[PDB]
Amino acid sequence: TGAHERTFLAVKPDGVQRRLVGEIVRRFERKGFKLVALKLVQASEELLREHYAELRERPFYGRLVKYMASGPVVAMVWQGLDVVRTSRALIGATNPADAPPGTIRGDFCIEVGKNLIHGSDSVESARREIALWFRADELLCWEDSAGHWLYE
Amino acid sequence: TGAHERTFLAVKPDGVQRRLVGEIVRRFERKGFKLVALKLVQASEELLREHYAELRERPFYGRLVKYMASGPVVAMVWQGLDVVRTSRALIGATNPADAPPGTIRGDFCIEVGKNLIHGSDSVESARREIALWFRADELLCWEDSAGHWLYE
Amino acid sequence: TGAHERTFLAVKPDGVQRRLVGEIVRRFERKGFKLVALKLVQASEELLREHYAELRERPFYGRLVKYMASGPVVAMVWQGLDVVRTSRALIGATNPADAPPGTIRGDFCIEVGKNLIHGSDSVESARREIALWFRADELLCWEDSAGHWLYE
Amino acid sequence: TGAHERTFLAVKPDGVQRRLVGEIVRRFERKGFKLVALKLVQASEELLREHYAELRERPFYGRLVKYMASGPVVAMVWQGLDVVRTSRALIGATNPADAPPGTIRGDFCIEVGKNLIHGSDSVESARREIALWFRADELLCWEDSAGHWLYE
Amino acid sequence: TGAHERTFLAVKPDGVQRRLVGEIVRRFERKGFKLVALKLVQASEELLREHYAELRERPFYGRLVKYMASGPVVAMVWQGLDVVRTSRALIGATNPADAPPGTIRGDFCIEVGKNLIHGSDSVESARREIALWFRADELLCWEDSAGHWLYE
Amino acid sequence: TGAHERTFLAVKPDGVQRRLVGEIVRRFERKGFKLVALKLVQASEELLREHYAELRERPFYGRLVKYMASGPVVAMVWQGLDVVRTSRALIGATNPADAPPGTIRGDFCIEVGKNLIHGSDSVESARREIALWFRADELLCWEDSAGHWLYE
Repeated sequence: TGAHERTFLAVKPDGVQRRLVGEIVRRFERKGFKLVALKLVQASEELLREHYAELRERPFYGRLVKYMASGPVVAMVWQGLDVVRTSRALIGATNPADAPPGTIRGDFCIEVGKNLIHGSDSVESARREIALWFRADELLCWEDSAGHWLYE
Repeated sequence: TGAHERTFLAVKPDGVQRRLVGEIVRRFERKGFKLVALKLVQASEELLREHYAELRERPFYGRLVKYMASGPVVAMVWQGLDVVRTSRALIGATNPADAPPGTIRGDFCIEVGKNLIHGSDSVESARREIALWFRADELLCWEDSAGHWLYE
Repeated sequence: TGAHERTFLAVKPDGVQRRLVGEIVRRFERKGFKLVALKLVQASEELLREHYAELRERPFYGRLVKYMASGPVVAMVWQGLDVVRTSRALIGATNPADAPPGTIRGDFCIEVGKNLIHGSDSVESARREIALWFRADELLCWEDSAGHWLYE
Repeated sequence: TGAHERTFLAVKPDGVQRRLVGEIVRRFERKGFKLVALKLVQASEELLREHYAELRERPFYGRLVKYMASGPVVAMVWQGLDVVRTSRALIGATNPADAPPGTIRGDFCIEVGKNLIHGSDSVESARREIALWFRADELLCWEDSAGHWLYE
Repeated sequence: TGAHERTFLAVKPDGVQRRLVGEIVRRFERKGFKLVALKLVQASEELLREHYAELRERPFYGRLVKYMASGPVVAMVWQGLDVVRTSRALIGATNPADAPPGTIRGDFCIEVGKNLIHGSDSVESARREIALWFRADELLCWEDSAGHWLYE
Repeated sequence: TGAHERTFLAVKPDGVQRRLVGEIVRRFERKGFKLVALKLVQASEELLREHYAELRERPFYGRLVKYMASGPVVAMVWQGLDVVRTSRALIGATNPADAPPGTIRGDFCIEVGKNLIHGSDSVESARREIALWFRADELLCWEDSAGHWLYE
C-alpha cells in the first residue's frame, strides 16, 4: 500500500527488563513512521508457537518459545513507506555482532538470544504477524499531521 | 501496597502527533518505575466523560473531552513507590507556564490545553482511572530484576 | 500580540566556543517556540554599548562590552505565547549558581561572566533588542504546522 | 586550504518544520567542524534556480525549486578538514532508504523529496554555493579554541 | 582556593549496576567542572565506617556500610567554583522524593537507600573524603583549555 | 573465557579535554559490557613506549608517545562476549575519515592524531595492555545483575 505499508515490531522481554522500550519507540518516531498499534502483553505459548511456526524443527524452538513467554513483550505496528525493510535496517542484523553501531542491536545488544526486538522480515510476514497479534479494531487510522513533511 | 502503588498516565493526542511517546516513556523507565500496562487507543467520549467526571461543572469540560477523543492516546500504568506523586512531579504543573524546565511540560509544552499528558492526581484517582481504562488481565506482574537496585 | 510575542536570544561567544549552539536551539524548538530569525554575527562595540545601555554606570560594563565583541554570537528571535518570560525560565537565573539544574545555565555554566546566552528580560527589552539587532525583513512568517499541537 | 576547507549546508523547510535545526547543528558541532556562517532565510526562486542549475533537465527540478522556496531554510557554512566529503557522510545517501542509521537521513527521513538537508557535493560546488548564498562579510573568522584538540 | 575548590563524588553500586556512570560523569563534564581524579574501587568496611562516621548513631548506619561495601563504587574528584554546593544541587536532595526533575536523583532514583551517588556536603567533608579515598598523586593538575570559557 | 573476555580502553587527552569521557563510558555501558577497571592517570613516557612498542620504528612513534603523555588519560577495562572486537567496532576505524557515523570516531573526531580513544586490537594485546596499565587488584569482580538480560 506504498506509504500505507505496515510492519510488526515486538520489544522482547530483555528490552522491557533493560528499560529500552521508550528508547526503541523514540527511534521509530523520529524516523517518521506512524504508530498504529501498541500493546504490552504477556504472550501465551499457543500464540508464540504460531508466531515462530516456521522455526518449529530448529533446535532453539522450545527455548525461544519458553523465553518469549517468560516475560512481557511490547507489541507494535508501524506504518510508512518501505517500513518493513527500513525497520529491519534500524534494528540491525539478527546476530548483534554483525549489527553496526547506530542500529538498535549495534548499540544495545551483545548476543543473538538477547537481541531486544523482533521485526517482520517481509511484507508477507507482517500481514500474518499483525493479524496474529492484533485485532483489526486495535489498528488505528489517525490523520498524521507530520506526514506533509515526510512524504511528497 | 507501598512499592506496588500504581498510577495511570495518558499521552494526549498532541504527544502522539508531536512524536513524544518514546520520550515520555523513557523518562519513566529511567526513573525506575515499572511499566505494567500500555496501549494505544482511540478513547470514546463516553469513557472520557467518566474519566473527567470530577470536572463536569467547569466550562472547559466539553472541549477537553472532545479533544481527548480527537485522536489516539497512549494509555499507561506505572508501578513503584510513591509513583502517583512522583509522576505528577516529573510531568509538572498543569499549566506549563508554571512547569519548571526539567519537567515534561516545562520542556515540551506552552499552553494548558496542549500539555501532552495526563497523570492521576491521587491514589484514589489512579484506582478509578486504572479500572476505567484497563481490564485486570491487561496489568502485568513481571519479576523486575532492576528492582533490587531501586528499593531497599 | 499574545502568541505572536517575540524575544531576542543571543548565544554568547562562550556558547559558540563550547559548541552548545545546537543544544540551545534544540531546547527552544522542543519547547515549541517558533524560530523567526537567526544569524551568526560579530557584534560591534557600538551596537553592544547600546544593547547594554541600561548597565552603563555599573563598574563591569567595559569588560562585558569588550567580551561580547570578543567573538561571534548567534542572534535569534523566538515567537510564541509568553515566550519572553518562559525563555528567561528555560535559560535560568543570571548567576548560574542560582540556576537550578534543568535550566540551560543550571546544566552548562558555572560563573555569571560566562553564562552562555542572553535573553530579553521584558517585552519592552525584546522590542528594542529585536529592532536593534535585526531588520524587519529578517524576521520570517512561516506557516507553523506544529502550532495546532501547541496552542488551542 | 586543508583544514580551512568549507562546505555549504542548508536545512530544508522540512527540517525547520519538524524542529530538527538544533539537532542537525549539534551533530556538526560535536564532530568538531567550525561554524563560520549561519542565517535563516526564505530563498527566492531566482536564487534556487541557480542553486539547482546542474539539475535543470531532471523531472524533479520544478517541484524541488517550488519546494525549497515554500518555507524558511537554514543556510550554513562549516569549516574543517575534508568537511565537504565528511558532511556528505554525516548526512547520508540522497535517498534516505539507502542512508544507514547513524546518519542524519538514516535517523530522521523516509523519502527523497523530504530529506531534511542539502550539502555541497564537491569543493567546487561549495565555493559556488557559498558565494551564491552568502556575502563575504557574513563568513566569520574566529579563534577556535577547540581546534588544538581536533587537529594534530 | 575559589575555582580550585574540590568535592568528592561516588557513584554507589546501584549506579554502577544500573549503568549510569557515564551519564553521571557527563552531567559534571557538561556543567564545566574539571575531573581531577577517578577510580573504580571496592570500598572496605573499615574505610566506609570512617566515611560515614558522622552517621554512626543513626539506625541506618549498619545497612548503609554493608551496602556500600556490597559492590564497586566509582570514586571521583571534581574541581571548580563552588563545586561542592553546586554538586549537591545537580545531584538533588538526599531523599529522591524531594529531588526535582532535572537533578540526578530526581531523574533516576526513587528511594533514599538507592539514591545512586554520594557528594561531599561541605568543603570540610570534601577535604576529609578526598584524603580518605585518594592519594595526593591520584589528583591531577592539567591545563584545562575549556576554562577560559567557564570563568571570567 | 567467552563472556569473561576483557579489553583495554583509554580515552586519550583530547577526549578528556573535549569532555567526552562520560559520553564514551555511556556507550559501553548501554551496549551492556561490564566495567571492571577505571582510572584517570597521567601516563609516563616509559609506560607509553612499552604500550606502543609494536610501533617503535614507525615515524610517528616519538610524537605519539609525547602526545599520550601530554595529558591525563582515562584507562579502562571492559568485560563481555567478544568485547575486544566489538569495542573496535563501536570506536570505529583508526582514521576517523573512514569511521561511519554512529561510531565514536565517526561522531566526534576529524583527524587520526586526535581520535579520542585507544582500544586493544586483539585478545593478546588486551592481556598485555591490561597488565601494563593495571595491577590485578584494580580489576574487580562484581555480581552483574544485568547479565541475565544480555547473555543466555
